[PDB]
Amino acid sequence: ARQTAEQRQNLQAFRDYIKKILDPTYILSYMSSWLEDEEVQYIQAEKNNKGPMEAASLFLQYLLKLQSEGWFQAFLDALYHAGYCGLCEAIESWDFQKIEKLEEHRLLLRRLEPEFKATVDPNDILSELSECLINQECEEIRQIRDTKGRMAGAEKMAECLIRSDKENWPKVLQLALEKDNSKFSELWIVD
Amino acid sequence: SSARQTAEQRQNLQAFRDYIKKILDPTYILSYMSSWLEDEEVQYIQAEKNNKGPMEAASLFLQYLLKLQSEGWFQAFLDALYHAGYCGLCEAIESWDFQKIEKLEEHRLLLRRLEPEFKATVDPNDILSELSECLINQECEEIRQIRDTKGRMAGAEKMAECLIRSDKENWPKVLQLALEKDNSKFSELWIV
Amino acid sequence: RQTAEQRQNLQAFRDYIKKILDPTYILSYMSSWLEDEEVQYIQAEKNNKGPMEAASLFLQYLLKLQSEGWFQAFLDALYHAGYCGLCEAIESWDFQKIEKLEEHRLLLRRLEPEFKATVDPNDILSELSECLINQECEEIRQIRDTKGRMAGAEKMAECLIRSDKENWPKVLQLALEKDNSKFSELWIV
Amino acid sequence: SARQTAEQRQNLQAFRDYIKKILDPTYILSYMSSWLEDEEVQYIQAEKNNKGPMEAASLFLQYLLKLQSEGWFQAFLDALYHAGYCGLCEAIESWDFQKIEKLEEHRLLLRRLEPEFKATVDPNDILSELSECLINQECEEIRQIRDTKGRMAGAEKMAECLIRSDKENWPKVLQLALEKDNSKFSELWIV
Ligand SMILES: [Cl-]
Ligand SMILES: [Cl-]
Ligand SMILES: [Cl-]
Repeated sequence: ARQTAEQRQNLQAFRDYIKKILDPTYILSYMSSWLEDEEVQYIQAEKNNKGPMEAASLFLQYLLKLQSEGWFQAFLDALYHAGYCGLCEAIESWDFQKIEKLEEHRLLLRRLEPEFKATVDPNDILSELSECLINQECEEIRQIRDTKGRMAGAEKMAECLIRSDKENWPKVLQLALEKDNSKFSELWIVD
Repeated sequence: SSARQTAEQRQNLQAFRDYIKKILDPTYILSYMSSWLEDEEVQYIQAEKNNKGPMEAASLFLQYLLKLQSEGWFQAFLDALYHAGYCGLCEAIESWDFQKIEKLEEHRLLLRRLEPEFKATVDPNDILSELSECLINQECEEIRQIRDTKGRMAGAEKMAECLIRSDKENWPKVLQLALEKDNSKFSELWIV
Repeated sequence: RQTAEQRQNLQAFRDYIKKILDPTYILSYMSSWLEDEEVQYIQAEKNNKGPMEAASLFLQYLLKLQSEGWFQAFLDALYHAGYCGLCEAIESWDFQKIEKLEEHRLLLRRLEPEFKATVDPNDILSELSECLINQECEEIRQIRDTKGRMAGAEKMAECLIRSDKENWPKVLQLALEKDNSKFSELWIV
Repeated sequence: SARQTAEQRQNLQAFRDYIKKILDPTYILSYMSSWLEDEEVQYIQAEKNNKGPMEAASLFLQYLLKLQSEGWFQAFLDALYHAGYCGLCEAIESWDFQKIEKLEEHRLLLRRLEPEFKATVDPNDILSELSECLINQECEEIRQIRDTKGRMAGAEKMAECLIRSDKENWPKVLQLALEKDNSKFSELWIV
């Protein structure tokens, strides 16, 4: 049970990468047997009241105090089956290089988000990008597009890509933008 | 509501505290809370629901309820539960018999564990109408709002969480029947 | 004086009101009595939780007002929005006509699946318009025209269940019979 | 310089009530996401969804008044302008809200007439004539509501956006559009 101590120290070290990717509300269905119903609802309420990142921070607070045998592997499995293969792979090997290399394109898309909202319609490329987002994120993007309009939906799409753990989502996005012939492709340089 | 009757009413509430806090959202009996509780205590209970969730709000509501002394607080509580829709929970408290609510535990755990498969194969728009009498009236309304603002998986998860907290003795069977009408991949996983 | 008495009756009957009233339909009449934040909080509650939770929040605010004439503004707003039945009940504090509808609220709740399968709102919406708020009829038509018959049929069923019109069950029977629909055989009043 | 920061904070605090009646911060967050913490950005978005624009703007100002990085104020002005808040930008930049105060009379009149507006105006008829007075994303949300919930729902959303418009002449543009459509509401809206 020194492995656990080493596992706890590393999570705190990499909490800034984790909270930038993980929306814990998406992996609570795979971890419900490890958390109290009250803890599940507190994490869910924190997401609705403050956002994904603070919800992830609270989820880690609970995660770092668990003691049952195998709590860490349960987290890895929950991440994987929810769709966080990239984040799961990074945590399992404590190597965030593939996620660090994405920082440049996280900064670029966030800086260019106004042009993104002005020139991209999520209804045109969401299917091509469904391998870079959690299935529920794609569902929320379509509902927002259907209730609030194109610009509102495009912003949700941009925010979801920024938190994607797929090492090549910038290239996936470039290909989708070119297939639809979008003014934004001229602003998106991958290779 | 003498001294020997409050003690029995208090003893009964604590005896079933885990059954109550797993079913009751005190936000739904707010007209009872405001006429029997201090206004400040009501707002703390409301803050607890918004900030922590229904279960923590129910736990806090019970703390206040167990300290009341006013005449008729217990029977008023039962009356509130019934008119809110908590017929099963109200019927259980009056007769100290939670057998019908205990038989549901088997299906509460099953749906909780199978929640990923539920969200993946079920659309509340297909079964919400069939399941209305198993949920509180406000729960049906929030399920549709979530379904329309966040999508199918989000609405399905809220529905599953509301079924888990249902006190209707036969909601597992009603759910199975609705699932069969649509011929859904989840029916093979839901045995009653 | 009468404010204090009117305040006490609202709390007594709040649960009947929030079963009928969607405050989103009377906020255009009441914005001068509520802070802008309170108006928008009620609107967000409607979008996030539904009419009933929005009505509960509106009543909490309404029960703390003190300005002169807030109650009379509420009655008039109910009328101009279309809540004639609910307005008539509040003026006399007699909810017998709305209580008597509970039997048919439960029946239409039971039969909503059969309703969605056999009823087209485009056929009876006009006959039932005086049982619904005008804005509800518009949303039923938008749903019917964008999402299909069942979606509009479900929206209609949910709106009738919340109707304060004392004779909407009989109006529904007659309209369904006028069109000769398979659901009329299950709807007898 | 700290002097300019200090003076800019006092003036923002001085006008916080004019700002929070016009500014929906969700519309200028894409231009300022680089100046706020990810947590602060998402909390502002949750506040909009949970409480509305005014509470979101009030929360946004609390964060704005604690910034210290070089150029945060000019970034705020740039975000406002390019989002479409030219009038509010002109008012904040020059500390003159005369044009926005002069609108108070017509904000009150339209709000009072909101029932008559919803009953006689269809956004499909005047939205194009009025798009100059509204944020581009507001026009998209008006059409989505108009197309999913109907005319009265869209008409009320339209009035709410006009009420928060920072264009000094939106009352006159509305009158002209209502006359072009020959609308029952024109008899109630002059000047
Ligand atoms: Cl209430
Ligand atoms: Cl536009
Ligand atoms: Cl002009």
